[PDB]
Amino acid sequence: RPNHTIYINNLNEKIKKDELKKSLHAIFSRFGQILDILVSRSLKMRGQAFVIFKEVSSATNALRSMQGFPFYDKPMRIQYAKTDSDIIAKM
RNA sequence: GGUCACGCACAGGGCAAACCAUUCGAAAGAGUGGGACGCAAAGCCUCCGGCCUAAACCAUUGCACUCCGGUAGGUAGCGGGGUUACCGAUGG
Ligand SMILES: [Mg+2]
Ligand SMILES: [Mg+2]
Ligand SMILES: [Mg+2]
Repeated sequence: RPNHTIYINNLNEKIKKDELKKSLHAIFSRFGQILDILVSRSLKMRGQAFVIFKEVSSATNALRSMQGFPFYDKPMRIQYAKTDSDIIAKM
């Protein structure tokens, strides 16, 4: 169940990619070092974000701390990622 | 000479990237002036593919790590295709 990556759902789609990453970064750095923040404004990936943490305990901490946090008008819907990939476990 | 091509020239020359100033645009970018990296159509046209933008509207609650909604705008100096044209190697 737990993961290095957290899947943030239900984001304000009107925000630019530039600012969205920057804001999420300013929000989620409180919990540990972030490897990357993936954000895409494609039809399939709109209103979604992946924060990849250095540590899983950091991810668990951020999820449990900021569930339903009012963020650009809307509460974030955080849940662990299904699979991590990137540069986590070999791939 | 005309036509279809061709660019190893000749001659008249033409256009003008980056950058800068300025204007319009939400942006990509375009216009004008300066300026030349290049260009045998770097004249012109978004019909076909690519790539860039995303303010508005419509749709989407979507689990990605190749990249991708509609819509609209841009690139003709990203290809293709359409169309117009100067010179003419005893030129093919
Ligand atoms: Mg960080
Ligand atoms: Mg000029
Ligand atoms: Mg045009």
